[PDB]
Amino acid sequence: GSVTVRVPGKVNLYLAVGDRREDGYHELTTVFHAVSLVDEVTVRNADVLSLELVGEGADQLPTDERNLAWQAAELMAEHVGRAPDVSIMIDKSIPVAGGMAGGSADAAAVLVAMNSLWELNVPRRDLRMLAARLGSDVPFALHGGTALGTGRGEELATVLSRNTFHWVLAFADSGLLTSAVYNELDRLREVGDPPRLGEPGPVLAALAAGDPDQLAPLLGNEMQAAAVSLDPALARALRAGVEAGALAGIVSGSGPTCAFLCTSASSAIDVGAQLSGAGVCRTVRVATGPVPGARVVS
Ligand SMILES: Nc1ncnc2c1ncn2[C@@H]1O[C@H](COP(=O)(O)OP(=O)(O)O)[C@@H](O)[C@H]1O
Repeated sequence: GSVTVRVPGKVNLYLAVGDRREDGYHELTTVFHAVSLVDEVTVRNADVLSLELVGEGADQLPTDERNLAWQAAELMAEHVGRAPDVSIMIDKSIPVAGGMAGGSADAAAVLVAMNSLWELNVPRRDLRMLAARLGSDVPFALHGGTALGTGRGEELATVLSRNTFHWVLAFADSGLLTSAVYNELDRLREVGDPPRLGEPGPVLAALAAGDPDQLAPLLGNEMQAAAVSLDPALARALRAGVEAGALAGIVSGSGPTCAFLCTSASSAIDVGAQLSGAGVCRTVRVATGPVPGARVVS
């Protein structure tokens, strides 16, 4: 028998980055938002641990220990004292090297799929502890929906929305090195005052009300000035999406991926068509959010 689990990629609707300290850590507060670009991960009992990926960028990815999904299987098996005697087949649609944390998504899917394949139901709290050891975006991939996160090792606070939101997401081909982005954020903070965000209250309120008009100008990312300084083309890409009809655009996380909020599914399609036509991006996709975290779909 087989289990398959669907797990979404994410965007950051809000990201505050604390001042650097030692050894060079920045505390983060973030509103993670899972969207309907998803991987499907299928796990079977097998003689030995194995991993295969298929889908658009599947060719780029390690299929051994370097793959987070491979570590997830190891950790999950070890937690219940078992050998990771499973084979894992990942059907990938979350854009690879996209900033949407697809590898973290797959890791969380493997935890859930093994839980179910082995008929164990280790408790959610144990799966979240394993997520935390795996890496900083695995917990949100298990959690999904929308959640406010407040540092690592801290829980995620669930945030419910009255309505679905409609997104156009735009991808460069090269990303940006997250270390480059932090260094430049530190620099911009030594030499000036780049955008500083208020606290996430207003963002959460707009989110709870299901109201894209209220949410749009509250979207924000303290990493965005650094990313646009390293990658001046992002600024034009952001203007272009809004010119095409989006309510707002921001860079998601460390960038360079750009998230544009639209009023509706129709409008997102129009915006996407125009941005795709304007060649400011390598790839343009539409998506909705929030969607659920890792869950069995077989
Ligand atoms: N501590 C870490 N250092 C570097 N990469 C990490 C770490 N933890 C998780 N990851 C990343 O999670 C990624 C998921 O990949 P993918 O979503 O395709 O692109 P993105 O990582 O830009 O969101 C893996 O490629 C891996 O690089």
